[PDB]
Amino acid sequence: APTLPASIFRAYDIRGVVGDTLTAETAYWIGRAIGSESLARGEPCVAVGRDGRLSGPELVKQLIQGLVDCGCQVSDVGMVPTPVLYYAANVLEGKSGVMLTGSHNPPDYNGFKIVVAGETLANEQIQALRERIEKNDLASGVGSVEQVDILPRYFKQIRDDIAMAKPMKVVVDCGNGVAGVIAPQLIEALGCSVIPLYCEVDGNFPNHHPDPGKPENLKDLIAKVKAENADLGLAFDGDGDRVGVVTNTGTIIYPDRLLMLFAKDVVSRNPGADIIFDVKCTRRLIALISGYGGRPVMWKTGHSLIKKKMKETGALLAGEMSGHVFFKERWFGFDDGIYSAARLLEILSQDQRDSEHVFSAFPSDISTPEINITVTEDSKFAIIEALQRDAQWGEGNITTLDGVRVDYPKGWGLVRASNTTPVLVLRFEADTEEELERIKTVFRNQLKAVDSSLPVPF
Ligand SMILES: O=P(O)(O)O[C@H]1O[C@H](CO)[C@@H](O)[C@H](O)[C@@H]1O
Ligand SMILES: [Zn+2]
Repeated sequence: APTLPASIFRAYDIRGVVGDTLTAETAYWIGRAIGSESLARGEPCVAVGRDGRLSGPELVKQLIQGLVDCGCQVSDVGMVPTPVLYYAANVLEGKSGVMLTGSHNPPDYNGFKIVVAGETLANEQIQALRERIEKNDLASGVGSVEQVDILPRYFKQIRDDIAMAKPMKVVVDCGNGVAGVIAPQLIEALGCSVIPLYCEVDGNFPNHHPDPGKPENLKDLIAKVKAENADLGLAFDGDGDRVGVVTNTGTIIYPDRLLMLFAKDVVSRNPGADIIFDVKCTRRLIALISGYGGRPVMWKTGHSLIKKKMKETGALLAGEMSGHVFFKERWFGFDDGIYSAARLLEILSQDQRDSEHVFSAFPSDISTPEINITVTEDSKFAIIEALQRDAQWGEGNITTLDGVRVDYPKGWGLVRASNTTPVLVLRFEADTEEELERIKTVFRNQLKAVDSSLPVPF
């Protein structure tokens, strides 16, 4: 086995650049490592999916071959959204699955999201794959591949459980990612008229990058919603595990406010249910869930970490500020932008009001857009560690489960290390602009007390 770069082995999954840190050979040995780990967990059966990236066909054949070369029975589901691969790993024989995807990143990026024997791998489990390859601790066998056309089953499973009470006209922006293979068609099937934007699968991403977390990537969606007098706008990220939302008047509903609507819905049928959200989400979500009799559970950012927390708590719903939304109620517990869009349309269609009014009813605070500070990969965790050791935050509820978050009577602030880029991520929100600035000042001073040279671009 060859020497693969350590940098592609990340906290949540494997992420690289094709031609640079990710080659065909690397996909092969990663397949070998995953196959070996699946077998060590008693699971010979592994589903494999890929997104609509240009490098998909080349790297996916190597991933599959690495798996068969362990003795694994592979189910090749072809080109699908990430959640359809997770679906396959819940409904086929095996509980293992690998998705070849570069998520929302530029064209040349790819990567692997990995489920082994029901468990989404993270942290030291991803490192353990890297280590198997270095040690040649790898299975050898004569496996097999069967092709499985799973998209029609996924389509029908969703369609048969969603009950829209009336028609809606929805603009759907796929960003030329892989969601175009099912989302527009499925949403129409639910009982909608659909106005497509960038729904042709095209790995060059010639229009805007499929990344609905950035307002600029929703500009075209907002304009089309308004131009066509549509009831809602929906945008999917490149691999379909994230969704973004805009109302009939063009207001962006950030995923933490989306989760309020979903949490009300899930808890209404499931008294006392755990509902998970990441440290990037509005504090208003804590009170809202508690008020409905749910148990709010704040947890680490990162899809794989949220998925693990789901298993540990029995949560019926989870969501991240990035728009990864995980339904366990009526579903399987994995993140799925398409399924989440279907659940949103079901709820909105049962309300006489328009989507703008449905969402504006919930309490709102003044929020910042994400703040990112570039540091280094080898210093970002130590900055956080120093804050956790040394910092003083004044009176507040301090949470260090991921970075440092402090919840004050009238607002909150967060600083944490990104696990996908060499950056500190900050968020602030408050009742008033005055409190927003008081909190920002606390955080600015605590960063400067650790390292007075740190940028404080806020
Ligand atoms: O902040 P981080 O560590 O860079 O992680 C970001 O990307 C993850 C993968 O989509 C998401 O799961 C996270 O929610 C977040 O958007
Ligand atoms: Zn994604």
